[PDB]
Amino acid sequence: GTPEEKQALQMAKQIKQQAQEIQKQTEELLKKVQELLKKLHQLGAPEMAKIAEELHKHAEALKQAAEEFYKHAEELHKAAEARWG
Amino acid sequence: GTPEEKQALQMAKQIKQQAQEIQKQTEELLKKVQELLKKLHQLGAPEMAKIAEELHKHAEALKQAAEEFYKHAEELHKAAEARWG
Ligand code: NI
Repeated sequence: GTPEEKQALQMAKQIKQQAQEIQKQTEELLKKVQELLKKLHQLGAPEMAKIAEELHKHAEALKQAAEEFYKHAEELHKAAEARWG
Repeated sequence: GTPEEKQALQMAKQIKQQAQEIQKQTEELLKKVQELLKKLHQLGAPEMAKIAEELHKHAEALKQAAEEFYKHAEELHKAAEARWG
């Protein structure tokens, strides 16, 4: 394999790793938002609860975007390995 | 702030902090995708370029969701401080 092909193979593997790491992080963050939401609902805090529920929708969007990225990162790694692995 | 209020405020701070950590990693990840693209365009591997460009789209989408999450998280933390901090 050429130095360059080998380089691109390794870049793809690194992107896949970082994608995995970010996805886990997004899962933990959603959990934290859920937790906070439960507490604010118990606190009779309607205006805080309202923004906490919009924040939970954003945490869902973030976890979803991370998962979508990871799917394509795996696909790119697969394709690189097929060619150059 | 009552103890439970102060707890919700700490939970918001921790959500803010993790949001900042995630945004930073999504910036890094997009840089990696950009650098791979440069390399794949160079190797004239158009199928690989096609995957990488799709991944480029997803990296921007992911970084955008992390930025939007962080904006909302900071706004919630700041309201929580207004009430309880
Ligand atoms: Ni896609």
